[PDB]
Amino acid sequence: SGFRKMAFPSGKVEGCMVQVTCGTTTLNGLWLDDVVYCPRHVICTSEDMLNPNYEDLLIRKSNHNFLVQAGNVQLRVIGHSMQNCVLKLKVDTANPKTPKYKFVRIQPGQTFSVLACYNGSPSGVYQCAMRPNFTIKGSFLNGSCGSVGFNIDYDCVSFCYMHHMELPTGVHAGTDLEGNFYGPFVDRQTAQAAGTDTTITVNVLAWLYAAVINGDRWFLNRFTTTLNDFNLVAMKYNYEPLTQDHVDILGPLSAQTGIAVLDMCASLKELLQNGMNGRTILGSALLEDEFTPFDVVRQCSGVTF
Amino acid sequence: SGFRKMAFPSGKVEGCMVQVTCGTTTLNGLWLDDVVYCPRHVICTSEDMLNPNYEDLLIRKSNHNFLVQAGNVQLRVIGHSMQNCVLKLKVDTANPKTPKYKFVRIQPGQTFSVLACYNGSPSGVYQCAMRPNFTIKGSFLNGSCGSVGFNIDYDCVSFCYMHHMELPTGVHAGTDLEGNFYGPFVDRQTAQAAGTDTTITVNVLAWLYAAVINGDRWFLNRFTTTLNDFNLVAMKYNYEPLTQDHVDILGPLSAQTGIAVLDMCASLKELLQNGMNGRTILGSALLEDEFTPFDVVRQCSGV
Ligand SMILES: O=C(c1ccccn1)c1ccc2ccccc2n1
Ligand SMILES: [Cl-]
Ligand code: NA
Ligand code: NA
Repeated sequence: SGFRKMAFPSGKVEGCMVQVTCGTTTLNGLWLDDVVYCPRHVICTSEDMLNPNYEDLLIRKSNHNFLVQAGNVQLRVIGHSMQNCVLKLKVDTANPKTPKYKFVRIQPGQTFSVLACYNGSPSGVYQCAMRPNFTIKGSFLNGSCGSVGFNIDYDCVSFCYMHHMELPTGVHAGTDLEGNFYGPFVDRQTAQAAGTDTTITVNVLAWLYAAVINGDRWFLNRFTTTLNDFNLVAMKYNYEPLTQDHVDILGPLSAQTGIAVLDMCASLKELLQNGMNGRTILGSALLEDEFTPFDVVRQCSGVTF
Repeated sequence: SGFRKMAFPSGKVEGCMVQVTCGTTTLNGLWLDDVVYCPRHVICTSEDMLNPNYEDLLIRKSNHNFLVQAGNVQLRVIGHSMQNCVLKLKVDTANPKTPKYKFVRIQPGQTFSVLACYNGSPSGVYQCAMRPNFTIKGSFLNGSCGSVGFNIDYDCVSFCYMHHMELPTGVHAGTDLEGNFYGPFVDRQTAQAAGTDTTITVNVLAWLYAAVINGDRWFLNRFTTTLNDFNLVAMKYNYEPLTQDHVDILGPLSAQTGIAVLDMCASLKELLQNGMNGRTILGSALLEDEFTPFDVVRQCSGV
């Protein structure tokens, strides 16, 4: 029993984190095969960052301007190039700890584990959802850039996130490992803001199913609803639309618990309109939306890596 | 900035997790140097659930009755002994991935990471706290016994928990790595129940300090309190007593934020009286008690 916000075991990724220094800036890099990946803004001074011309900044750099340390072992950089907002440093040694991995780009509402790193050293791991406004509600201090986000699927690590910056509201923004930002952001010191966020409806439903599996069922009711009726309510409450594919994805949990998605949607409708009335669900007084349906199945089944 | 329940990176512990089989029972072991540690109840049969005589059950076992598998490799068990409620299987290979480590017994309120494991392989990592009633609120399925809890400090893993059992309320009970249970529990299936659980007050206070550090001040007030008046009120909400040791521990965060410890105590008293009135603190609509003072300073300031 029990239900916790749970990250993937991070060992396969820890073996890949290195320290990258350029000039006065030190941040983290991801060492896979013979390439170290990191944010291209590593090459900027603070005044460069105001309006950077990255290709121009980069051509002046020599390989020896990139100091890469793996543990207390220096790595020799033998080439450098940029892909979108990610710098690729070719090194002379393949990482012997390179795991089976892919680069994947995730969709808003999907979750992943963040391995928060400083000076190349893994320091903490936690689970994040990609918000509908393409930010993540992370915990990152100065020096955390280049920390990465990932899932594990069988024995394959899927890297989906690299950390780049903090927005003025304290939420976080970055790229996939191919250097494409999640969200309408740019790697520049300039006024940027997250759009108004919304709640991940399919994830809330998944978490209600988690609650039921764990014995927490006071919110269940006799009613059901329609997708159209439910989505009208969800729109009212800044909840993402529930689509037919979401319903299909929850199918397993609907068959396992006896509560159909639209049956549970009627529970969620009533929670939105009437609140929780002093009660909690899995120890929370808020509706939790950072567990996907797969997260709930995986945790309530004990899948391993 | 930001504030999240964060776990230690699990790799140093993943490299120590093995599978231990005795008879039809399989659970997890911790392999450090040439010893595998696991719950002694791995030797129980279905007849031995209520009143096992572990000394009598163990003397009947041979080394080859213990099957220990590290990844794809079988380890040879060359000796075995019992320490309190933990079994120590000597093996013929030192684990080449053994980290710098120590065994530490923790006090209630302390936090640690759990690497939930099944069949010797890691499933996930999460953060939790030793409750005042010496249980933990874990996430554990059948087969998770022998999963461990730990902190990491620089490069050194401090093992503080190993999982033995789930109580009827769905909370979890276990031992330190010397095999001594946390709390009044025993590794028997006889009726056992945790004491009533209370909120870890010093940790709530630390978390309020974390909220101020991250820029939230809405819950502060102009009042202070004596320590005794604070405890008299807080106990009525099933909060643990706040001791002078706790006030001292909160000294650093008090200085950092400029809010005296008993001033923050008065803010907490008002929150208990008022609720949140639809607001949140660091993303929660409830007061959070599974961040220690040490945790808050680490998460907000780093090393
Ligand atoms: O919050 C932290 C944490 C991590 C694991 C378990 C509990 N808490 C944290 C945050 C930033 C850090 C930076 C450098 C070193 C350690 C750090 N730890
Ligand atoms: Cl302690
Ligand atoms: Na219903
Ligand atoms: Na293993």
